[PDB]
Amino acid sequence: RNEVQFELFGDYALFTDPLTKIGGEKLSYSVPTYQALKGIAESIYWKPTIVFVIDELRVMKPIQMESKGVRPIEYGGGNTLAHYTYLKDVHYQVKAHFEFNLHRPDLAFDRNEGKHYSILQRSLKAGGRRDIFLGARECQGYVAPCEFGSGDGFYDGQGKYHLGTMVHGFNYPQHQLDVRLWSAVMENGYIQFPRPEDCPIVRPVKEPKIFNP
Repeated sequence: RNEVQFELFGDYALFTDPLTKIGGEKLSYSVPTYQALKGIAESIYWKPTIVFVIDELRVMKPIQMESKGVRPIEYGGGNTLAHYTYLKDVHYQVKAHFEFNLHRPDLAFDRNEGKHYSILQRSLKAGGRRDIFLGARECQGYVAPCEFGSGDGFYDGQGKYHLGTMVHGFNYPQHQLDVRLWSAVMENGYIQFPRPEDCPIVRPVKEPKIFNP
């Protein structure tokens, strides 16, 4: 036992599509990124002994967007208002599990599935240890225990949706910051994530010429 199945609710979400960061604006991706869901699982319970891997996401409510005037928080700023486009009224089921963090040899004594699983499950029944945010501070939501695939969802039987290229997550320092991308596809509401090591595109974040005609 190293699995965690949970549901995730939010009145709003903002999983920023990085191509849209121009003017002080931001548009949400249509669905959460792998990394965003990994952050949320870590909000439930985390210790550097372990690492979360997200296996699957199920999108339970119709994708819908809403624009809002906002004042971005950042040093030196005073330029707004800006307009951000948020996801509205979201509910997800998430299937994930933990593995031992082999980059921490000094934590080998702590690699105990029964300890981490029981604390993770107890923390989940309580709605987690830290605040749950859906891509931004202004988008607080919550988590609950949930059997993955239980209940009826909006995209049941809606076939394959090609959600396009998406950020999967980042590889942190082995020596440079890398971004991982993949072609996100949802089938009957389910998105199955590749593991970080199996993402088809993975390159150092450090250029304008990709967008040349």
